[PDB]
Amino acid sequence: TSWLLDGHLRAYTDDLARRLRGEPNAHLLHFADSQVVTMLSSADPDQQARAQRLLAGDDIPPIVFLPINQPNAHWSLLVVDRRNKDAVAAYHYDSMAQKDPQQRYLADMAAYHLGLDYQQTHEMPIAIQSYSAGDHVLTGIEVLAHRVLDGTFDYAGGRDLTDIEPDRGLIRDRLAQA
Repeated sequence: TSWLLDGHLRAYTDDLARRLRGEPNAHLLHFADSQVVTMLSSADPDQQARAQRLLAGDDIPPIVFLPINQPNAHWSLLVVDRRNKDAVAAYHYDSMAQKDPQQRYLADMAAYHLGLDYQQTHEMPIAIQSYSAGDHVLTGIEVLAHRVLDGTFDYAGGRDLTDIEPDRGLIRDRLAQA
């Protein structure tokens, strides 16, 4: 009924990170702040440099969830897995029924500013939204995070999100715990 702001995504991923604390493999995960993602493209050099450090520094974990904001328009999810530095993998999930060139452009610029070859990013299936782009992003992060923890993320098909079922309800419930 309403759309999610950067702050809602941040509050959800903050809470998620707390829920996952101490689990097998949780230290491999980094939930990026969406405003920091936006800043990779900033014209202010020091804004972009900061963003590069926070998301691609020498100590940022190698599996990074990057919410891609099309401001007041749409959300999607870019996942970057750089555990293997000679074979970085990147996955883009867009739930929008009829894709718009802007969204993948924003993901590609993010990949580009992270030092990646944007042409290598896989356009991945995710449940198609039937105002809920945000829900689909949060749900995809949560599902994929649990697959990293339980070690099924690396199986063939382990990054497929075709079958997710986002719900405003449990997101609201998790957001109400703050």
